[PDB]
Amino acid sequence: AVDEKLRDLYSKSTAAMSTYTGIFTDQVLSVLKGEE
Repeated sequence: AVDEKLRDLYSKSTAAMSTYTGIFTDQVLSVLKGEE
């Protein structure tokens, strides 16, 4: 088992959580019921 540290930088945000892969949240995700 090699999980001591293995760099924490690459292991903390790149996970792609909070649906934050590129940059789309709120607003862009709330305009479908504006007239459709």
